[PDB]
Amino acid sequence: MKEFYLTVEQIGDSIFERYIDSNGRERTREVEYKPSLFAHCPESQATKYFDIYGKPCTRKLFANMRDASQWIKRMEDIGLEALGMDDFKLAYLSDTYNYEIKYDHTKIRVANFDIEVTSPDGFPEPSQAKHPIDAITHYDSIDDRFYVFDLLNSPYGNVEEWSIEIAAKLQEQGGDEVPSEIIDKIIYMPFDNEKELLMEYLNFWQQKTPVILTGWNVESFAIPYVYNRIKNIFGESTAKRLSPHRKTRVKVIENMYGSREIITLFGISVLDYIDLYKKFSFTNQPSYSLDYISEFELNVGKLKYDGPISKLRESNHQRYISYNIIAVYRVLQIDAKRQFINLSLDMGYYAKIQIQSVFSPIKTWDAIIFNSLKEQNKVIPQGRSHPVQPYPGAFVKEPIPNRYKYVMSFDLTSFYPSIIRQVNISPETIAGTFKVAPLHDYINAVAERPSDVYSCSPNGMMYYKDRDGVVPTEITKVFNQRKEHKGYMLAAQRNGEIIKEALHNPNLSVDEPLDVDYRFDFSDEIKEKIKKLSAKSLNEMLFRAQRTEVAGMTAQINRKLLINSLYGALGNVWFRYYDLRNATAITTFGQMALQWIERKVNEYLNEVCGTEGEAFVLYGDTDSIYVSADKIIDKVGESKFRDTNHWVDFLDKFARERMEPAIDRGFREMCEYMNNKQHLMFMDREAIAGPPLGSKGIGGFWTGKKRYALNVWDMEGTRYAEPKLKIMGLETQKSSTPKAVQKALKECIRRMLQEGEESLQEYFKEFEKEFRQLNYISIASVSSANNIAKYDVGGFPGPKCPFHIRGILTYNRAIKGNIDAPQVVEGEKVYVLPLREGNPFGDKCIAWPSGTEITDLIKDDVLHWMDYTVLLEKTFIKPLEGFTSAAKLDYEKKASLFDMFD
DNA sequence: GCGGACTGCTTACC
Ligand SMILES: Cc1cn([C@H]2C[C@H](O)[C@@H](COP(=O)(O)OP(=O)(O)OP(=O)(O)O)O2)c(=O)[nH]c1=O
Ligand SMILES: [Ca+2]
Ligand SMILES: [Ca+2]
Ligand SMILES: [Ca+2]
Ligand SMILES: [Ca+2]
Ligand SMILES: [Ca+2]
Ligand SMILES: [Ca+2]
Ligand code: NA
Ligand code: NA
Repeated sequence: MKEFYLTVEQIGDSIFERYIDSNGRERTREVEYKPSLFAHCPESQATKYFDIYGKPCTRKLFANMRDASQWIKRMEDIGLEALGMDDFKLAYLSDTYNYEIKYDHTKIRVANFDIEVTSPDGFPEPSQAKHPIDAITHYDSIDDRFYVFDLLNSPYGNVEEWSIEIAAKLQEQGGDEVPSEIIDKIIYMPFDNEKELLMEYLNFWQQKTPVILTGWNVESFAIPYVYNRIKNIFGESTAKRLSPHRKTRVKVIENMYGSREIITLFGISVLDYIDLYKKFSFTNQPSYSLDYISEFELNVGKLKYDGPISKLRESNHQRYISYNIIAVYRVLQIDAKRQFINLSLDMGYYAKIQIQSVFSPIKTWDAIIFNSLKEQNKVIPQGRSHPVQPYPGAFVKEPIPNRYKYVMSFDLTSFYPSIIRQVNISPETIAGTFKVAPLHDYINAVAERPSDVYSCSPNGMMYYKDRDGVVPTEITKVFNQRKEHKGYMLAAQRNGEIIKEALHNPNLSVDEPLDVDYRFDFSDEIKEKIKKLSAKSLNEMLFRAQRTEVAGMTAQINRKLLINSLYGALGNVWFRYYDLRNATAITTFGQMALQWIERKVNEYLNEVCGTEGEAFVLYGDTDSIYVSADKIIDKVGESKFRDTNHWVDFLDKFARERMEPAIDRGFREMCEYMNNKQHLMFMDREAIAGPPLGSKGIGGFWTGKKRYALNVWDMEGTRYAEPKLKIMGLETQKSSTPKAVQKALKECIRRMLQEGEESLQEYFKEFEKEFRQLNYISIASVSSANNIAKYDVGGFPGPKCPFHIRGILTYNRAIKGNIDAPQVVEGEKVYVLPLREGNPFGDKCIAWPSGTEITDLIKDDVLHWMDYTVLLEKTFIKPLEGFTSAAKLDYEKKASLFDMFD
C-alpha cells in the first residue's frame, strides 16, 4: 500500500511526523524541512512559477523554517508581498504526499478514554488537579480492548476490587449491566496507590500512543486533569510524556475567577467528541451530558445511582467503575452510528491537514486550494489584513399569515455552490465589472444584458467563461461526493418506508433478516420477500435501514456544510481568498435567481390554470418556493380522486412532467441573460402537502418568515407510510421549549392540519386539565447561560438581567455555602422554572443545570412553588395563540347565542 | 399601573 501520515508538528526548525510506512508499521521521522517561499520577479526572468494572476515569481529555498519566517517579516517591512504557503506543516504534507491519500483506518490508533476524580470540594478543577484520579478506562482501537485502571486505595476511601461477574449481571440482579459484547474485551488492573496507577498509565500510553484522541469533554476535563495531576506529582518533565515528542503547550484562558487551561499535546490529534457532535450532528440539545446524548442517540437507559457522585466510589465502587467503562463505550456506540471520526479522517486526508483542523473549514479550504494550485505550478497569494464589512445575503419573501390547504415546494440543488460553478466565480477568474441596474430590473428582465463576452452576476462582476477556476473546480469535486452519499441516504429512506409498510402485515414465522445493501433501492425480488417476513426480521431491518440512512446523512450533510462554508469563507477576513466582490456575486445572483423564478412560475401557472393575476408562490427563502396548489386541484375537482394517495400521485406527476420543465426553461433563459458558463440551476420538487382526503384538516399554515407547518405526504421521491409533519421555526422545534410542551404543541398542530378545529379543542381542553401532573423536568424551559457574572451584583440581578440569569442567581442563593451541591457552569444550559409570588426563594424564577435533577436540598421546595399557570400561559398558550390566529382558528370554543340553550 | 419602541439574548432557518 501507499504510505500515509498520522500527525505532523512543527518544532523550531524541525518537523515531527508520525506515519504509517509502505509495510504498515507506525514510525516517527524528524525532518529539517527546507521550505520554499516566493517573490515577484521581472517578466524577463524566466521561471516556472506564477501567481494566480499570472505574474512571474522566483522560488526561494530556505536553510530552515525560522529563516523563512524572518524573511516574511522582512518583506513586510519593505512593503513587498511574500507569496507561498506560510503554514509549513501543510507544505510538508503537500510535498511528502504528492498524491491522493488512500489510508487504512485499522492502522490508525484511535483512543477513547474517560477518567474519574472523587471530590468533596465540588467539581475538581483540572488546573488545580488537587484530587486523586481514582479510575481510568482507556479504549484502544488497535487492540480493541478496554483498559481499566482502578484505584483501590485513596485518602477518600479504600475499596475492594471490581467484579466483572457482577458488572455483567442485570441491574435487576444487583448487577451493573455492562454490555456483554465488551465483557471479554475488558482488561482490568487494580492499583495499591495513585503513583503506581499514573506511572503504569504513562508506560501504557507510550506503548500504545494514540494518534486520534477522543472521548466526552476530554479536551476540557480529562486531558488537562491527567496532565496537571501528573505534573503536580511527578513534575512537568514526566507530565510531558503524554506527548510523543515530549512537547506540550499550556494556553491560558483563566476566565475571570478560577483558571482554565488549554493543554496541547504535540504529536497527537485531539478530537473531543462533544466538539465533533456540536459541529456535525446538526442538532441543538437542551443538555450535553453524555447521559442525555446517549439516551437521545442510542435510546438507552440513564445510568442510575442513588447518592451524589462525590460519594459513589465509597458507597458503590463496583458500580463506579462499571459506569466509567460504560461511558467510554457509549461514545464508541454513538460514533458507530454517527461516524464523525470516519468523516474527520476523510476530510483530513482529502485536504492534507492535521486531522484536528477539520473543525476549521478555512484551514481545510486553504489546504485544498493550495494543493490544487501547487499541481499547476502556481503560487498562492499572501494573507492580507482586512477590515470587517457588513454585506447582505439571501432574500426572504414576507408571507401572508394564513392557512394553506394544498402546497407544493421546490428547491435548488446545492444553491450557492451551483452559483459558483455556473458563474465560474473564483479569485483568478475575475474579468472585470459593469454598471449595474437596480436588482429588480434584472429580475424583471427589463435591464440590458450585462455582457456578451463574460459570465456575469447582477452585483456587477464579470468572470471568464473559458478559464477554469480553482474554486469552481475544487467545490465541484466535493459536491460530487455529496451527491453520491445523499443518493445512498435517500435510498435507505425509501427502503425505510418499504419496511414500515411491510410492518402492517407481519408474517408469523421464524426467519432471519435478509442480506441486502440498504444504500441501494430494493429489487423486486427483495420487495416480494419483505411482505413475507416476521416482525423479528422486519424491525431488525428497519434498524439497519435507518443506521444506513444516518451514516449517509453524516456523509452528505457535512460535505454540504464544507462547500457552503467555502462561500462563507469568501466573506471572512481571515481567508486567504477573502473577496466581497465574489461573496456578493454569489448572494446577489442568488437573490435574482429566486425572485426571477418566482415570476416565471407565476406566469406558467396563471395561464395553464386559467385565472391570470393570482399569486401562486406564497413563500420563499433563499432558494425555495412554496406553491399554492389549490387551483391546480380545483381544475380537476377533488371528487375525481380515489384516496389521498391518488392526488398526491397526481401532483407528483404534475410537478415532475409539467412544472419542472417550465422551471428549467426559466433558468435556461436566465443563464443566457447573464451569459453564464454553465446552466446549473436545478430546481427539483421538494414536498407535497395537504390534508388527508375528505377530512377537516387545514393542511398547512404560515405565521410569518421562517415559521410554518405542513402535513407532508411525499418528500423528494420518498412516499411516507404515514403523513409526516413538516414544522419549521415553530416552538416545537426549539430546544428552549420544554419537552412536554413540544409534544403538546405538536399534537395540537397535527390535529390542526389533519383533523380540524374540533379535534384541536378536544385535545386542548384535556391538556389544560392534566397539565399540572407533568414531571417538572418535562415542563421546564431551557436556555444557555452566558455572562452570569456580568449580571451578578452582590448575589442579586444587576440592571437588564435576563430572565434565566435571574433564575441562576436565585439558585446560587438557595444553595449558598453548601458544597457538593451542583454549580451552574458559565456557558452551559440550564432548566428554568417560574415561581409563584411569596415563595421562599424571593424571586420570579429559578434555574439549575440542564440534564440534571435539581438538588434535593431545595427540590421539594421548588416543586411546591412552581407557577403552573405562568408556565401554561408563556410556554404553551401564547405560542398556540400564534398558530391558531394565523390559520384563523380557535383552540377554545367561542361564546355564541346558542349557549343560551341546554 | 401599563402598552409601545428599543435593546440584549437566545435560537431558529437559509
Ligand atoms: C444551510 C445553509 C445554507 N446556506 C446557504 C447556501 C445554500 O446553497 C443556500 C441553501 O441551502 P439549502 O437550500 O438549505 O441546502 P443547499 O441548497 O445548500 O443544498 P441542498 O438544498 O441540495 O440540500 O443557503 C449557507 O450558507 N449555510 C448553511 O448552513
Ligand atoms: Ca464519570
Ligand atoms: Ca434493565
Ligand atoms: Ca504496590
Ligand atoms: Ca436547496
Ligand atoms: Ca432550502
Ligand atoms: Ca429538474
Ligand atoms: Na471543548
Ligand atoms: Na406481510
